[PDB]
Amino acid sequence: MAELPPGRLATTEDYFAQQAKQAVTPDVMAQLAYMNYIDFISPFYSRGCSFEAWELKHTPQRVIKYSIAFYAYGLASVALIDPKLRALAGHDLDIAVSKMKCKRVWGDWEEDGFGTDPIEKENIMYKGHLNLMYGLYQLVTGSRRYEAEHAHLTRIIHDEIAANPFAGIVCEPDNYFVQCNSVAYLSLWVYDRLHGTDYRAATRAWLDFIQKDLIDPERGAFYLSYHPESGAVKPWISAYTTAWTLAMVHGMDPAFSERYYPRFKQTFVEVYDEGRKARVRETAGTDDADGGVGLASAFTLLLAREMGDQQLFDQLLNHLEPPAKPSIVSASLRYEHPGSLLFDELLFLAKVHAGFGALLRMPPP
Amino acid sequence: MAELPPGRLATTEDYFAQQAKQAVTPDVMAQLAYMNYIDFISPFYSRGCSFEAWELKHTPQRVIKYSIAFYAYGLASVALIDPKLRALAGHDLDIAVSKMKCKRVWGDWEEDGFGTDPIEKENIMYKGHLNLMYGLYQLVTGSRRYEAEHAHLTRIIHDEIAANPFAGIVCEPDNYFVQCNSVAYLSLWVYDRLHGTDYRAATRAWLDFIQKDLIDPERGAFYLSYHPESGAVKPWISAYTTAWTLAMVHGMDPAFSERYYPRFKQTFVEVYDEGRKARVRETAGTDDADGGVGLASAFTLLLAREMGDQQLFDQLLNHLEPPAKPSIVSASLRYEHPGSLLFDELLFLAKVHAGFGALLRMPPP
Repeated sequence: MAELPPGRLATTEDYFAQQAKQAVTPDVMAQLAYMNYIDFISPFYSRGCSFEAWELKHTPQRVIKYSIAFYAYGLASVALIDPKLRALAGHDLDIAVSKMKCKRVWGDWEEDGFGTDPIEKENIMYKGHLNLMYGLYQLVTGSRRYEAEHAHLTRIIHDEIAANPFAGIVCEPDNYFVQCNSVAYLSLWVYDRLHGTDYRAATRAWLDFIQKDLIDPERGAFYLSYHPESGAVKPWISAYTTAWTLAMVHGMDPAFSERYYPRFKQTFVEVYDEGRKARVRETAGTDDADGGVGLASAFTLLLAREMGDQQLFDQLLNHLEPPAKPSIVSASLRYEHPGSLLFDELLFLAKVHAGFGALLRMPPP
Repeated sequence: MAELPPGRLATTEDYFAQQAKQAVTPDVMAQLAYMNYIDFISPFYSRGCSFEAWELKHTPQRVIKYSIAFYAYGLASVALIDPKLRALAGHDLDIAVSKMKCKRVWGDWEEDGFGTDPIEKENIMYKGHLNLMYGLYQLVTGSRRYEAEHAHLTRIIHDEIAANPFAGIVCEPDNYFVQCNSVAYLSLWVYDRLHGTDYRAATRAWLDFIQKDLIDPERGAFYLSYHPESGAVKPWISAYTTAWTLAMVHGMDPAFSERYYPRFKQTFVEVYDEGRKARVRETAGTDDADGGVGLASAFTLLLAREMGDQQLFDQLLNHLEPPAKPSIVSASLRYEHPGSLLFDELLFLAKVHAGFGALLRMPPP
């Protein structure tokens, strides 16, 4: 828990103790400096539709929305950890929401031929994250700056769920992903917390729906996707899909995730290096770790954090961080060899994450 | 009350008894036929951005928004009068909202140089009517088709009121009109009825405000406009401004309108033709009726209806209707000599109007 493992910046015990100490660790602070410090090129420099930070990291366009959202989710926990950083966190979330609305972020929807308006129908990965971000911004800050937009988007989501014959909303037309839906549903919980409404009531029918052909309940794993026109499910189970989904669902129905979590571990998690490390296979019938989009281990790090699983957290971060060669130069964090897309975002988020339930319960400013 | 006056289609008693009888008068039915009957050219033929009906009547572009809105207000009362026409009224209100959103309607905002977006700030005449319409549509139908938009617009209005140093919102930049505000405030009352919220709380400060430099208490009349940047109030009192404002306010604070109504009548209303007729002077210091925009008598007809003043309603309609030479041809109403802009719209509305308070209390479908 408390010896510093090789190549690590801080102990697992230290990450887990941040909220009790009311202080982020020095490496988290260095990450926040990376996020905020340098003129023009830091990701949270300004509200403008500029993306230099992402150009410098070679972020693919389609990934930008995810990078901003994951930063935002980590920032909401920063606000909870240290009151003296709450205003900074709020500021950064204001930027995140601003940037999220820039066409460089959502414009794939139009370029791919699916519509000129990214909100009106479908496209739940985008608009689900946006809706969750509106809510987290407001929980952190108390500001109604985006409330009119939040009330609108929450209602578009609710209406589209009510109009669909399946529980939830697609991304591209005819592509249903459980992980993208999980973010949309959690957004309804956040709106409800802020407004006293009951949009979250739709969650029960959703949790029932995803436990049919979308899940292998013995392995504790979701299938890749569902396709409402045919009723097909793509017949491979996905670790990153599962880890993300269980993490968010644990803030809505903790028992659901508690049920599947040990099975999920047995299905996908490989402990290695004499128990010191772990890495995650993306699908069944392979020994290879981190196949597919390459995010199984990083999303499992987030899940371990959400579930309070310090041992697995430690093992995963020992696999992920040391080979990426962190350094802190002028009190700012950089990685020489990030091992995946969304690397600094997901390691940030996992180091700070207070639990989705705790974010829902965030006290007022 | 019950003898039919020369040139009239129905008695004042008949208009006032429609709700008790659960039936519109035959001439009101004929007006609804003008509104709905003929392919392509009737105003309520379809939801499209087509405006042939208004082209045929030579409606000026700037007036379209008012024509649609006044139709909508009348349709809400039709819904209340006759349950068997409630679905038709709901249908027409759906069309009215759809048309109201067409750039032909709101595009003067952009052409005049004020902005490309007619909702985001200012422009309360447009967006106040739109918001009231969204609410009336939902009271009539129970449909949430526009709720996401209604939730957004209501919050833009509320936010703009909170941010302003005067109570309310401008139309064009630096032009404040009490009548346009009255519609926006009533829209909040309707949103509250539907949602259980308290946006209407802002109404008290507004009623306090307008009873300062904007009202002449000796005459029970509002001044034409207020101009926040200079603090100027245009120094002429306006009958049509007053009549419209007192009518809408009577649904929010009936005592306020009751306080001013006898003064307003003494200031502007000329009874003539041995007590049979009445006509309304637009401003002080003149004997001429219906100067300015030419709508004093027609908005006073609405006010008389709202206040339950059968005698004045009868007098005004005796002045307005007979010279316009109504006829009903193939069960549809037409006027050979409409005496003003918005003529059929306002005579429709006054004939059916059940009271703004009664509309707020409309029972569910």
